[PDB]
Amino acid sequence: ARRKRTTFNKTQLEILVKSFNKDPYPGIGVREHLASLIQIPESRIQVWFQNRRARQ
Amino acid sequence: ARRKRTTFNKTQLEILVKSFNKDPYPGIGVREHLASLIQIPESRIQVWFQNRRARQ
DNA sequence: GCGTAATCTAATCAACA
DNA sequence: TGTGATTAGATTACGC
Repeated sequence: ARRKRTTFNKTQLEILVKSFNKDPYPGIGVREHLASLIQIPESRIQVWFQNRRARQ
Repeated sequence: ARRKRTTFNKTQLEILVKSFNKDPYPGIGVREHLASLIQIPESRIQVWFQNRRARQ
């Protein structure tokens, strides 16, 4: 009943890690910007940031 | 900065409440179906279902 | 002003590879 | 066999 597991390539992961090192708590504007930049739904990016902050 | 508060009209709330009374833990397919039906992003519908289960 | 949409942490599951 | 997705609790704080 779960969604298909989202896959991130090297460029998307690099951009996400750069934005995370800049700010671990991005606002809705920055999340929407990343969503339009790397072509990933914004909810997926919010989940990615939450998982990242959880692991560290 | 937070996202703008999503607004639901009477019809959207009615459809969501009927689907909730049918199944409080909808799969990704039903959430995407409701998203296409009432024209609301699927993440918003998942959040709505979680908040509903949270009240009840 | 209240109801409830939104966001976070802590925990757990499971899918693609 | 080894990280994205989901859930439950707390909270903050807009829209109507």
